[PDB]
Amino acid sequence: DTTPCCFAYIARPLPRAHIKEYFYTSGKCSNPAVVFVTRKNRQVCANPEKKWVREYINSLEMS
Amino acid sequence: DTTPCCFAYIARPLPRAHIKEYFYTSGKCSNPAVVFVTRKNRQVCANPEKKWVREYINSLEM
Amino acid sequence: SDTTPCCFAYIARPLPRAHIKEYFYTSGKCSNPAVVFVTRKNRQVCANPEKKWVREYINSLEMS
Amino acid sequence: SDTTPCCFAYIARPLPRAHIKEYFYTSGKCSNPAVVFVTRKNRQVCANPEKKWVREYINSLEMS
Amino acid sequence: SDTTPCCFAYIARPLPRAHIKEYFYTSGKCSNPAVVFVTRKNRQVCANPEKKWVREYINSLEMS
Amino acid sequence: SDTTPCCFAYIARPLPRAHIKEYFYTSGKCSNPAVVFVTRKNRQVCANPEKKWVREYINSLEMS
Amino acid sequence: DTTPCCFAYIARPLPRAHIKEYFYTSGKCSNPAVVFVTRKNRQVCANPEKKWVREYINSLEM
Amino acid sequence: DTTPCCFAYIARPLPRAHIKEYFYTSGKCSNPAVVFVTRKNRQVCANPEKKWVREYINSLEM
Amino acid sequence: DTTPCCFAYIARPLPRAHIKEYFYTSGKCSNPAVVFVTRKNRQVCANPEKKWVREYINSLEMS
Amino acid sequence: DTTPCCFAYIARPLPRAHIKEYFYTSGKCSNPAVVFVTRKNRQVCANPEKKWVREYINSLEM
Amino acid sequence: SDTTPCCFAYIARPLPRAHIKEYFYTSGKCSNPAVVFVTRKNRQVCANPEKKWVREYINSLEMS
Amino acid sequence: SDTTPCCFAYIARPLPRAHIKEYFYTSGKCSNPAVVFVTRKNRQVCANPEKKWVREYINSLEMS
Amino acid sequence: DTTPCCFAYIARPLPRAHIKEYFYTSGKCSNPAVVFVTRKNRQVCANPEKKWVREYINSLEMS
Amino acid sequence: SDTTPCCFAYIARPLPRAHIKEYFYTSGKCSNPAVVFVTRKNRQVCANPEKKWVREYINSLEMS
Amino acid sequence: SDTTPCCFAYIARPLPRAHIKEYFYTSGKCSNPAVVFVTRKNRQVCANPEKKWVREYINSLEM
Amino acid sequence: SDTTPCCFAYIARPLPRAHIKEYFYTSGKCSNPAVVFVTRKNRQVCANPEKKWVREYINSLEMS
Amino acid sequence: DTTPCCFAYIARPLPRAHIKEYFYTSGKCSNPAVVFVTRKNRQVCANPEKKWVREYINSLEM
Amino acid sequence: SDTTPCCFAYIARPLPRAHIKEYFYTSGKCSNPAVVFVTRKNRQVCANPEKKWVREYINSLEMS
Amino acid sequence: SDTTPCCFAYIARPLPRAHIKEYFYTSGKCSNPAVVFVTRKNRQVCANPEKKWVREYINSLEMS
Amino acid sequence: DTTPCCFAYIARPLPRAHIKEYFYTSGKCSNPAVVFVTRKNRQVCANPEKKWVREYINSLEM
Repeated sequence: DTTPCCFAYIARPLPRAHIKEYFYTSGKCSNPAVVFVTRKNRQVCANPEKKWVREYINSLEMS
Repeated sequence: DTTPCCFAYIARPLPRAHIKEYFYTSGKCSNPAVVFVTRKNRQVCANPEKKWVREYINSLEM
Repeated sequence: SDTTPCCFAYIARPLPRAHIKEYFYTSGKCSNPAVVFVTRKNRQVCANPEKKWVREYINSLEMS
Repeated sequence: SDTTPCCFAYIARPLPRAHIKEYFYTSGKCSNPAVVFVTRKNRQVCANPEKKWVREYINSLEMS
Repeated sequence: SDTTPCCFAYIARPLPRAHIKEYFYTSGKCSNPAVVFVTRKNRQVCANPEKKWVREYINSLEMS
Repeated sequence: SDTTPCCFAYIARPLPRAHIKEYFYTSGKCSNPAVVFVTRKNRQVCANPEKKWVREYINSLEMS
Repeated sequence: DTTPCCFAYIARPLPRAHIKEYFYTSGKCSNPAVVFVTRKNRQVCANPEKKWVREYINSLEM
Repeated sequence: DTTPCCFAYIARPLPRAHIKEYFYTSGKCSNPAVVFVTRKNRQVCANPEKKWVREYINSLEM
Repeated sequence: DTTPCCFAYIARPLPRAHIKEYFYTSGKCSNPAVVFVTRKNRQVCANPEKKWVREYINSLEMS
Repeated sequence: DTTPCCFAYIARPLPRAHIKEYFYTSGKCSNPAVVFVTRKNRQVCANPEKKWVREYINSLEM
Repeated sequence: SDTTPCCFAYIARPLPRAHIKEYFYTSGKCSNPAVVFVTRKNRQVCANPEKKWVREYINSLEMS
Repeated sequence: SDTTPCCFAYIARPLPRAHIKEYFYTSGKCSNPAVVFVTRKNRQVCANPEKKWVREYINSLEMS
Repeated sequence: DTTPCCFAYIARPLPRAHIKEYFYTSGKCSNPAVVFVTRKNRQVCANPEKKWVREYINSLEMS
Repeated sequence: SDTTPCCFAYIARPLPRAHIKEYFYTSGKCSNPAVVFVTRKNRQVCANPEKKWVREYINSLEMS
Repeated sequence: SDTTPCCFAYIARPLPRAHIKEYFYTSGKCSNPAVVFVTRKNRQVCANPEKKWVREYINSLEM
Repeated sequence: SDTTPCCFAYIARPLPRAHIKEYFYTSGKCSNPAVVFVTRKNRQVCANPEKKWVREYINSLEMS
Repeated sequence: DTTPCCFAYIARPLPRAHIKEYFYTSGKCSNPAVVFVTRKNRQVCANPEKKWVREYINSLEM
Repeated sequence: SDTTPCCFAYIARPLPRAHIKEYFYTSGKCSNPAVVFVTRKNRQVCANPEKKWVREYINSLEMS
Repeated sequence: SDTTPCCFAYIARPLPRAHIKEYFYTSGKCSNPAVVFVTRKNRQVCANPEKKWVREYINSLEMS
Repeated sequence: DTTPCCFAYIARPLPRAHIKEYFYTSGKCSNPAVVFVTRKNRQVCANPEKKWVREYINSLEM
């Protein structure tokens, strides 16, 4: 199939009450990034090295 | 095949009974914005930083 | 087209409903915010969002 | 062409339908709202929207 | 040219059709509603809408 | 120039066509409808519409 | 050549300082009228029955 | 033929250096008016009752 | 036919080498204006009260 | 019907072999601009203050 | 969705044409340009644009 | 349709000419000016104006 | 030379203060008529059979 | 000048051409149709339409 | 050498006598013999000698 | 003036032209065609057109 | 002085009640003729060879 | 009076000009062509046209 | 879930068609190209594209 | 059945506080790799030859 990637990152932090899923971009991707999924399946990318992203990652996985 | 964005924002808040879905503008464009799509598949963009836009964003998922 | 159409003039009498097929909004960078109706034979008509019949047509067209 | 045509004079007798090719509305910035018909040979004739024959022609022409 | 032509005199004998090139209506601001024919050599002639030959000429020129 | 020229007299002999430059009709308010031809040196000559030679000149001048 | 006639009468009285000459319509005309001609040799029609027209007629010949 | 008239009057007086000739509207039309013609044969309507129109007429005729 | 009018005035002066003819708006119009027509029959509106408009009027008709 | 306008100006000059016609935006417009139309009726906006637009204006009418 | 799909793996055997429904390109900003086919039941399979069989599909799908 | 499309990625390999149907430019408000080609079945592709390949296709297509 | 005639008659009688001279049409004419000339050399046709024309003729010829 | 001049007597010897300046016809109300020439010193001379030299003079004077 | 007046057209209505001042005959070399009357203000009128109305005026004027 | 002047006698000696101010022709109904000259003191004199000196006087007087 | 003569003879006989006197043309004349004078002293010429002239001559002299 | 004066005798001594008031010619039907002078007291005296004094008087009297 | 599944073992006996609901291809980065069927009970099973029965199932599933 | 493996390796080390279990790729695949599993069973691939992977492998098992 298709190996999706993302080359553009959103600027302001996304609301947490809407995030439904969390995963990583593939290793074959040019830029490593984080992909959030909304309650109604909207995907948006973000930069892993930034501070807000890691806190969202830990809060999603600690449940 | 093309990454749409918006560089002009609507002024008066759009009615809620018409909003069907919403998504975000691309990061590579100059201005980040929110795009709503109505029941008749007409797209209109708006500014995320204002209150009614965030209220519409929050209202759809619950 | 590098042109962003706009409208600076509002119609006076309400347009008949049996002809309206579509509707959309003017750009935000426009001088005057307005609503644009499109009839069954692709005729363009301008209207004022603040007026009552405009809200009635907007609500009636979207309830398909 | 940045010219806004308008109407200050209305026709008296209703024009036959076999000649009407298209119709549209005057601009909103116009002094008098009116309807403009265009014939098969692109001759324009003006008419008053408030009259019954004008709305009847609008409804009959816009459908099919 | 800000001049409003009108018609105050009607022809008596039916006009030959092979000469008519265009046709139009008088303005609404006119005293008497009338129809104006123009020949190939730009001669303007007035005509009576109520008569049969005028309506027949109008319909035959606008359909064929 | 608020005068309406007219014609009350008809010529007898047909005028040569190589001299005719233009032609038009008398006004409707006139007592006798007539045709007026104009020569190369802007001399006016009157003629009777009901006779055949007048229609012959009318038809011959209009096809150029 | 052509026998001019007149079927329309002017409404406002014409200024006297402009009138240069005058003549009458032909007898075969539908409506009898008076024809004045100004300094720029343009002819204008007038009604014989009114007083100002006959006074102008009398003033031009004297 | 066609009998021209005038049903709309201009507001600002037209410059004088352009007027070449002038004549009058027909009597049978609803509003009597004055018609000026410029050097490039453009026709413009005017009000006979106004002062500047009569002044232009007098300047052209004398 | 149709009785044209004009409700919008141009800002920058139009080049003179292209103007072919000129006329005035009708008296029945809401705002009196001047209309120029170019060599390719394009019509443009202008404000009579400005100096360049009347100067163009004088330059085209007095030649 | 609709009064088009322009809020964005093109950067690189358009090829002339494609230019078909040109006109101006309405006066009530937010930004005065020049509008070119190509051989297949593609609309392009342009900046009045630069010379290349004036060159196209001069070239199309001559 | 703010995700830009691309292709990092190419299929080897040419796909049958009777199943292909649409075709398009990967985005330019990804590292490797590729061709994307979509089957009638919306299964997407990637292919190499520089290959010979791909060009035949490229020309054949949109033309008639 | 209050959406302003743009393009931020350019294709690498030259496109076949027999498939291009129309062409236009990105808006001036765009971050990067680009040219947009459309295929026979409405597939959109981006390209860089400063290179020769874009002018070759643009000039050859407009010669119609 | 040219032999003038008169084929159309005026209806209302002309004031006498303007008439300076008068003569008759020739006998070979189609319609016999009277021709009045004003002080400013305006030519007018008249009807011999009516009373006002003969009265003016006699009043001018006896003055 | 409400007088209609006529001519009932025709000249015998042909008039010299070097003097003719203008020409016209008698009115239709005239008893006998004739041709009237006008010289440089505004002297009018009558002529017979049925004769050949008279017919030649009109054409020779009217063209160029 | 001088001018020889003649008459080739005869008037229809008899002229009133109160205006006639003098009368004479046309020359013998004339095409048509006629009588010429002259009014109080020197208007000349032609007449037919063989007709009845002329003879009474001729006889009455000389007496 | 219901009198038709004529001429039946022709002069013998050639007349000096320096006195003639105008000229015209005898009427057509006359027995003998002749030419009539008028002197500065308005005396009329007859002459024969068939001789050369009469045409010479006519041409020299009428061309300047 | 001047010697009057006659070159044209009248056709119809002149009425007798008006003739008052008569005399002859000079002998040096081209054609000898008779000249009658009316009661209002206007002269009219006549042909001597005709009978009515001889009748008037004899009737006046007897 | 239809009397034709003539001249059969010419004067011997030249006539003084200070008495001549008017001048004309004898008729063409006359046996001898002559010149006729008229005095201030309306007396006519005959003279020979062939002599110089007569023509000099002619020219001086007609333009003075 | 950035894991790329593969299969290195192919079934021997042809699988019943009435159970297959979907199908896809192995990734290009896979060591062995294969076809993957997915049953109604969400069991994934691989098969060899080179055999005929697999292509028959692919063709029958994508149309009907 | 299907034997999953890995053909792409992550670049930055993943935080350990989320990893709960781990396993190995099959030997028959082209690239041997280690697969980590998060607290909510999200799998991310990594390179066995690298130090951080072995550090997590040894630390979780003790």
